[PDB]
Amino acid sequence: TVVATARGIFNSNGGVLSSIETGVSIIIPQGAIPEGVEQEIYFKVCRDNSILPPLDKEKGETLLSPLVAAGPHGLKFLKPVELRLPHCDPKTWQNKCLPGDPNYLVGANCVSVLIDHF
Repeated sequence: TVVATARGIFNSNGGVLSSIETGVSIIIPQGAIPEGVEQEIYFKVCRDNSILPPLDKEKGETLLSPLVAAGPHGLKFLKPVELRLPHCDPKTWQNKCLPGDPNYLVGANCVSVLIDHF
């Protein structure tokens, strides 16, 4: 329970993989996947590590956030795909940053992480 899973195929056209049940999402910028191809991408986000529902362990699990298992371990990309996950830690904003600049913290709600090799 309390688990959010999202499985779906992508293409060079572009798309996104988001799980409202959790929040984490994955944007596929036009160019991450080759044309005339279908890249099956999925992932499961959840606060519980033991409550994780069986998806595809033997297939290959690639953890990203506190507990988020991407699709099959080993999925190259021809473009830095956008991945967003909850940080849950305000210790990456206050560090000699700009007092009048939003960049000093306007990125705590979600961690912008690019993936070019699963």
